[PDB]
Amino acid sequence: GSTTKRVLYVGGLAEEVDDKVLHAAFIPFGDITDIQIPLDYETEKHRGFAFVEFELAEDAAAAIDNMNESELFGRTIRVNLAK
Repeated sequence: GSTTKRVLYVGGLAEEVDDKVLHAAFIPFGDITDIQIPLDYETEKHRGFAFVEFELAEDAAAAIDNMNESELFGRTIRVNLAK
């Protein structure tokens, strides 16, 4: 309950999306500040998910309401406020 943050999660990506694209893609919805993509140790390869951080907390809501169930690189992505 009560999250109050700006870090969002992207679900439904491909091998074409990255922090670079997320930066440009999510910048209109809100000027991103940080983007982190975790990996494994045995495979060191994600699946297709990342974290988007915005400079403005309210800006994230836009990415949330804009990227949630949207289309990116021909892929359906889902966004939500981290916690």
